[PDB]
Amino acid sequence: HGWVTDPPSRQALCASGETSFDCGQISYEPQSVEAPKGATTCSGGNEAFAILDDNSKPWPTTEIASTVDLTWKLTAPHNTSTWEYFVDGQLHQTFDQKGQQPPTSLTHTLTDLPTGEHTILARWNVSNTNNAFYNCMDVVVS
Ligand SMILES: [O-][O-]
Ligand SMILES: [Cu+2]
Repeated sequence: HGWVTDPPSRQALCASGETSFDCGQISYEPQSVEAPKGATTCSGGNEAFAILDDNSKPWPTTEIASTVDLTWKLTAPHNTSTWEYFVDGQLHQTFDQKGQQPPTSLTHTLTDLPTGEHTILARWNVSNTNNAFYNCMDVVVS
């Protein structure tokens, strides 16, 4: 269990009261967006958190540079295979944790992000279950 706090993920914005709409249950447990491996959606297909896939909502965006430090908060630091970062659904960078336990505060540096409005999907793959955690971040790169 864990989520991306900076730049804030969709679930982080719900939990921080930064959205102008009610997100429902996700606002109380941003760490819990768990679903089977292999998805490329913001909820991972976890039906309890389908609001995270709704692009019609006025999701806030964060202004960032083309190289950015991204920070996770993990409440339960499961042994991890990879952290995968997608930009608009296409794989951009992978970090290999080698099946080890990560720190509960973890920062990764993404580079060469395209300019303009994009959605980054961070997929955290757990090495000893069939689940991943899914975090979308809406950003404007300049
Ligand atoms: O706890 O996954
Ligand atoms: Cu967990």
